[PDB]
Amino acid sequence: MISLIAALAVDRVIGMENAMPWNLPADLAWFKRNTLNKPVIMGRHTWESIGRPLPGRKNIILSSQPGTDDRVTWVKSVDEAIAACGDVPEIMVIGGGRVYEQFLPKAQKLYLTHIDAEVEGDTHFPDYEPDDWESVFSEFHDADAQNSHSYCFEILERR
Ligand SMILES: NC(=O)c1ccc[n+]([C@@H]2O[C@H](COP(=O)([O-])OP(=O)(O)OC[C@H]3O[C@@H](n4cnc5c(N)ncnc54)[C@H](OP(=O)(O)O)[C@@H]3O)[C@@H](O)[C@H]2O)c1
Ligand SMILES: Nc1nc(=O)c2nc(CNc3ccc(C(=O)N[C@@H](CCC(=O)O)C(=O)O)cc3)cnc2[nH]1
Ligand SMILES: [Mn+2]
Ligand SMILES: [Mn+2]
Ligand SMILES: [Mn+2]
Repeated sequence: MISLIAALAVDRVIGMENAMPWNLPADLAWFKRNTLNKPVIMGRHTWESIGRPLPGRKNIILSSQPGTDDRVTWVKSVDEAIAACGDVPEIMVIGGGRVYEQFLPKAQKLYLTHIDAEVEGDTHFPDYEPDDWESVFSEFHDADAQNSHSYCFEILERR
């Protein structure tokens, strides 16, 4: 099973200048809980944005060019990325925009955080078709001393 996980600001913005400008510790904790002990697939730009391997997960990086770090696994196509995960119950695709576009048609589940923040961005989550997806979990949180925007954790499953 393939799943996508992402945090979206207003208008589906996910990034700006290869960075995520906000800081929501509660959402990073949610990301960790839902990805730990699973393979994560990311594109090269997102690898560079994170800047290090994510511990406790098999890190698989898509790039058309040879890898430059043997602490992670490098693959050259979507099918190779999936194969490199092996026989696991759930593969987590962690972006960015161009990678999410390619894996969305193959995904059964979306883990989306909707952040009530306006962000100038240059990267968006794909414009998926809402009729294809059932919301099976949603949990709203107001802003607090640690998290400066309100946010909604949602899980959607392909109908
Ligand atoms: N808010 C969130 O949830 C979230 C999550 C992830 C990322 N982001 C943000 O998203 C932005 C990065 O997204 P992006 O769209 O620019 O880049 P991306 O999807 O991370 O990376 C694209 C790169 O991945 C490689 N790639 C993708 N598909 C491939 C394929 N089928 N075969 C081979 N290589 C492939 C290519 O690398 P080569 O050029 O080396 O061939 C391509 O240039 C950053 O701002 C980051 O902060 C946000
Ligand atoms: N909901 C969601 N939020 C995100 O921030 C997110 N980020 C990415 C890509 N970028 C990043 C950037 C940093 C870390 C990171 O430092 N994660 C730690 C945090 C642990 C914690 O704070 O409790 C990790 O071990 O996962 C993960 C992904 C992809 N999907 C996402 N999905
Ligand atoms: Mn092929
Ligand atoms: Mn198999
Ligand atoms: Mn806000």
